[PDB]
Amino acid sequence: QPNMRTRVCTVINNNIAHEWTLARIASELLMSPSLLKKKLREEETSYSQLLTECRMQRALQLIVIHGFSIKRVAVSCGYHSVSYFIYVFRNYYGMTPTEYQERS
Repeated sequence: QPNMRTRVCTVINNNIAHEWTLARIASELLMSPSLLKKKLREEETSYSQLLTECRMQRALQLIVIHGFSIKRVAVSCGYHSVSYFIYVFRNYYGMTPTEYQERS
């Protein structure tokens, strides 16, 4: 009995870089987009929040590998824009990907 946010994170983590939208996650779950939006909202989240969170979680795993540039990490997490990826990582972790890469 996994709740709805868990099932969505499971879909997303199967292919993190994928262009996930509400409809595409919903089709995987055999649900209407409207129902999926509804169930996620009852748990105070959206597909896009869950997407981001999944992507930040994956970013931690890749940033530590030798010579994987910040640029490479972003692309592997599905970001087309390194500035934007940096912005969302800094919001999520309190520091830039570069800072994080230098502590580890």
